[PDB]
Amino acid sequence: MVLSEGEWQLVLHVWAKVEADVAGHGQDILIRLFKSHPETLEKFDRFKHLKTEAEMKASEDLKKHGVTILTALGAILKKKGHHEAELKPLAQSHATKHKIPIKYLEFISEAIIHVLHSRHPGNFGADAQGAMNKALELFRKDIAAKYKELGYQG
Ligand code: HEM
Repeated sequence: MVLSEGEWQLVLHVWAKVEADVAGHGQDILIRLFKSHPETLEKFDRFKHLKTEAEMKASEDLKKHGVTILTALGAILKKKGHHEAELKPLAQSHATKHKIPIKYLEFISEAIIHVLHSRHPGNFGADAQGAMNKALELFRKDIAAKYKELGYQG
């Protein structure tokens, strides 16, 4: 797939708002993912034990990881499709060490779109949400193609 420059602009225009508070967005997004799809929390051996949303909000580790994830995602979006080098080490650790199924990457994509919609309504209208969805589908499609080359699948 290929986004047009106008679609990338819509993605980078709402992303520049997220980057005013990376840690807060990371927290929101992971908590939304863990509430919606609690099975995903099991992949994290460091947080796995958190029982409630208050415990999650209070976990410094969870917040740090959210920052990790969003910074890596932001660097991929900024490439505007030319992200091959960034995806390699990412597809290798998620397919071989962590073992994150594409299904989960869809679940977090949904969590990202939910939070942007809540926090940025004026910059996340329908066309911008479509473009963000297209940029995350692109990301999942390229990662899934690397997963296959690396031997991971199902
Ligand atoms: C937008 C999607 C994602 C991005 C860009 C991303 C990025 C990262 C980054 C950069 C790291 C640290 C470097 C490395 O281990 O590769 C990481 C580690 C990790 N990621 Fe992902 N990730 C994403 C989605 C997920 C999802 C959906 C899950 C789980 C349901 C997950 C589980 C983890 C785990 C278990 C680790 C290691 C945590 C720890 O340090 O122990 N990732 N991810």
